[PDB]
Amino acid sequence: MNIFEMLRIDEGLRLKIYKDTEGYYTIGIGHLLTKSPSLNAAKSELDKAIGRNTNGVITKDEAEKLFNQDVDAAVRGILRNAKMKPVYDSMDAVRRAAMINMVFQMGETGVAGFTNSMRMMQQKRWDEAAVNLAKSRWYNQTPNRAKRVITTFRTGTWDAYK
Ligand SMILES: [Cl-]
Ligand SMILES: [Cl-]
Repeated sequence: MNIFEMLRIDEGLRLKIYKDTEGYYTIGIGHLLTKSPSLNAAKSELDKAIGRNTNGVITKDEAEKLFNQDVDAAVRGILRNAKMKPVYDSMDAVRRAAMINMVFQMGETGVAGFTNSMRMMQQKRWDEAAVNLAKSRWYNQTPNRAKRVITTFRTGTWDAYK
């Protein structure tokens, strides 16, 4: 188990434009194309990203290509953020993957609202952090996923995913 497999489980793979759980245009393995309601806008973002005239459908290799880029951008976003980096540096490999997961899904911004939990994490107060993390719209909207992530942080093992 690694970050790639873990995210591929949480997000799934779709080769045709689809609406995420917030209703946004997405494709592949969790790649958000646009928060806009326009499907054309989406198709356009799509073409821009793939580098071709897709007509809303991509191949598996293209999806994987988006996915690598996206995971990479997530880490770097972490490394770049002054409040996150130190939290992330303080943790073990598994727990880092759990933070990447959250940044992938919600963006640096989204993840930046978990200030309190993150302090707890820094101090390695696992169970408390887990409960704090659960008092969130995040958990209330995508509970099974949130749960897997949370356990992961609580436990430091890949059990929730095996
Ligand atoms: Cl892109
Ligand atoms: Cl879920």
